[PDB]
Amino acid sequence: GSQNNECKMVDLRGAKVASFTVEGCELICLPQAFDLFLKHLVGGLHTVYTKLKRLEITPVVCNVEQVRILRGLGAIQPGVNRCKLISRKDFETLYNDCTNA
Repeated sequence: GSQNNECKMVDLRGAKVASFTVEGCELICLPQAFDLFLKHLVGGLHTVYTKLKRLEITPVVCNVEQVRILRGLGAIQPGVNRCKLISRKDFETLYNDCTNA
C-alpha cells in the first residue's frame, strides 16, 4: 500500500515509539509518547489537546489502517479506535510547554 501506512519504530528521548511518515514528515504516535513522558507531568490527554491548540499545533489523524497497526504493536490500547500523530519537534514543543513553560 501507500508509504504513509508503513510503520517503523524510532527513537524519542531514548525510547522506541511507533511512527508513520505522512505528507513528507515523520510523525510519532501521540498517545504512546504521552504515556512514556507526560503520564504524570500533566495527567490527561485532554489537557494535551488543549495545549496543542494553543501552541497552534494540529495533530494528524490516523486512518483506520494506522490505528489497527498501532493497536497491534501495543502503541495504543486494545479498546482505542482513534489516534493522532505529531512530529517529534512538535512533541518536544508540547513537552517543553508541559514541563518548563
